[PDB]
Amino acid sequence: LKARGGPKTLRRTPGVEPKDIRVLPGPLGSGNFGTVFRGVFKGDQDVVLKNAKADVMAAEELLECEMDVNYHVHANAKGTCARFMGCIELGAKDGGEIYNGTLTEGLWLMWANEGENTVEALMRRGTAPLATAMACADATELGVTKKAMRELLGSLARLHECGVVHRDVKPANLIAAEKDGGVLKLIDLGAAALCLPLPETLNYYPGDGPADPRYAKADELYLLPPGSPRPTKDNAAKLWEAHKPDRFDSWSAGCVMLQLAVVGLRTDAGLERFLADYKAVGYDVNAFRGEKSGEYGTMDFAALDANGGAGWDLCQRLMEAERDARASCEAALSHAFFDAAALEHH
Amino acid sequence: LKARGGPKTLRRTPGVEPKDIRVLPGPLGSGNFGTVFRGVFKGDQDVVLKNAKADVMAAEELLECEMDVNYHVHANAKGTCARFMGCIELGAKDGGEIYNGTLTEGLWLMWANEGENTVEALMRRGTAPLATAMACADATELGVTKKAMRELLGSLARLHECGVVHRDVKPANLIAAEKDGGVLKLIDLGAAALCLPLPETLNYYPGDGPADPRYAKADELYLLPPGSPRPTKDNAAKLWEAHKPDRFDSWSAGCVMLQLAVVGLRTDAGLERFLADYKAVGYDVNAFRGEKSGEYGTMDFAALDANGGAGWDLCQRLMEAERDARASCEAALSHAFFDAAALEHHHHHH
Ligand SMILES: Nc1ncnc2c1ncn2[C@@H]1O[C@H](COP(=O)(O)OP(=O)(O)NP(=O)(O)O)[C@@H](O)[C@H]1O
Ligand SMILES: Nc1ncnc2c1ncn2[C@@H]1O[C@H](COP(=O)(O)OP(=O)(O)NP(=O)(O)O)[C@@H](O)[C@H]1O
Ligand SMILES: [Mg+2]
Ligand SMILES: [Mg+2]
Ligand SMILES: [Mg+2]
Repeated sequence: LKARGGPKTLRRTPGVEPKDIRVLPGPLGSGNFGTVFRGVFKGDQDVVLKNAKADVMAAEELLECEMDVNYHVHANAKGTCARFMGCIELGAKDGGEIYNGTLTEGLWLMWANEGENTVEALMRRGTAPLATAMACADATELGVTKKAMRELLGSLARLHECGVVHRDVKPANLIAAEKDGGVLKLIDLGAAALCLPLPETLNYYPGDGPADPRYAKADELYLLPPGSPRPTKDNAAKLWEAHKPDRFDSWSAGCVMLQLAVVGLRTDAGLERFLADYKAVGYDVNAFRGEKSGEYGTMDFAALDANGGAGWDLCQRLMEAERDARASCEAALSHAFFDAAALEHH
Repeated sequence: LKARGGPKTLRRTPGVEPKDIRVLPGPLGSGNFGTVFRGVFKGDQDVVLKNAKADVMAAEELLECEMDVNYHVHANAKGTCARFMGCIELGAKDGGEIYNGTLTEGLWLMWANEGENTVEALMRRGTAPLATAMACADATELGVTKKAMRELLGSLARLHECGVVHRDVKPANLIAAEKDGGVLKLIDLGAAALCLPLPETLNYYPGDGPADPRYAKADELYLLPPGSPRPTKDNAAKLWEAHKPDRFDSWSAGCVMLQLAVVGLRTDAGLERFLADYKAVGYDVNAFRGEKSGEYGTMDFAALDANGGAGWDLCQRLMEAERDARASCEAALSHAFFDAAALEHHHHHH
């Protein structure tokens, strides 16, 4: 007597069939657990596709969580991130080959291709191509920083409002979306947490988690401190207020601001140098300006100095050593840095 | 008063200067914590170059450990792995651009390019191309399995002998080295542990470390089990005997053998299907043959069946459910699977 076989259950999005998708060879990148490819959907829609790495422990489960968070964001924070177009799951015999333009076995996620750039790529080419991609009329460090940060903080505020902490905020995960007026959109919710029970928290736990060492505060690589109780539907709100996991994104946003504002900080080594000095002076911006900035003769901090040092003050708020002192992204959005020019004389 | 500052310090290998290295754009591969590129050294030496991923926590520390282990292996187990040519560290102003063909800021490792094809790539094209690249005269599944497993198990035995567990054994990390008669060499010591105090253990810790879930036993994703005194210079030798972390490599080598031996098992899907059934029948090879083999009518187990089922038995030894029952790579080497047949080659022998 043999065990019977049975159907395979596959996840699918209404309107999206495997036949509809052509994948383009050559990954745009590989992250911790997955690989991203360019694709064409229904003949003329430019999309991007992500699958799980076969060689990485738990990769499918990590992608499943990214999928869940993407659905949450699609429902609650439209426009903050790349437009989510759903999923497609394929079986063994029904899978093809990447180098032949067909989706291979396993779960795939799909988004609109929001643009061929990232802010990291653009800023490293220069403030000018960055401002052009952003449709930013004030093509200066100050101009791009004001526009970019208003957009990033606005989006982070909306994410946090619906319980999502992105946890991988950085220029490489921002695209200037030319089809939507150049507005910045976040990508990559692969490390994101849902910190409210809707119906349950996702990817949210005590202790250290995935982080980009350049953009996460070195002694604060957690959303919940290692001693914290595990989150439950009953304690989530208390934990949100107590441990302020959203302040993880605040620090990262401060790092983004530093790089947009100061050309010399756009390289990894540049920002790394600044942060080491910043830590050395006790996470005190005024201390850095007084004791350290003289050492940065090759750089220009004009965007941060402008208007009573408003840029520096906003960085200080986003980058306080203590979470309890660090500004929320929502609060930061109301900072003087973002004030409209008075008496413009049009 | 003003702080004086001072010079930068960069790590370098005698005889290897960044001006002599041209990097070719286009990552050969993206691993967990690093990126590999082809390069040309001194205008005519084909090399491979690896740096850390900027976006991965402690990728820096992992590349340093990979460096340390490569030095250990170069000193103690020459020929087992891709030839290690040392490191090159570049600073900020002297750092270049991959698109301009120059090494970027940070630490780089360099190895000889041992060949353009991995065993994974070859075996998937066919036993024929694989046998050719291996200089394997017996161009059958049995032939290539015998030659390849002899080489692999030999190298693993040597690595274990100097305290190194590779921890990422699979066809993708084997290259048939054209410039050394086609012999297999391991690549990628990025997950490797040095498990003895020589003078200090490296990348050796209790609990689940990194692992390719295809080539690691699903419930044995560790070298040392969460339950065991952290590795120290004093207990190292004891843990080795108690927890047998090298048996991690034994299981992986059994997986390689299965794939070399059975064409149908060369796809992820194929090997996955087998290991699931194998697991289902209690990690019992004979049970598999008895209860399941009939369901594999599309596959041909001849290489494992040959000579009283020697191949199947070696697979059983390498792939015992319990580490205490699982063969070491050294023990696996003397198995009957590797015996010359009676009067083998008699027709041309002098
Ligand atoms: N919606 C999108 N539109 C355009 N490009 C995208 C989109 N999503 C991702 N990309 C690009 O694909 C690559 C990786 O995307 P991401 O979602 O960050 O996954 P990843 O695993 O982190 N890959 P990588 O950035 O190379 O480490 C980057 O080049 C992104 O710019
Ligand atoms: N010494 C070598 N000679 C030739 N090819 C090599 C060598 N080392 C690595 N490669 C190739 O580079 C790619 C990755 O190398 P590896 O050392 O495994 O680092 P990795 O970060 O794990 N990249 P990958 O294994 O592809 O995910 C593989 O395609 C190998 O074929
Ligand atoms: Mg990313
Ligand atoms: Mg770096
Ligand atoms: Mg590898």
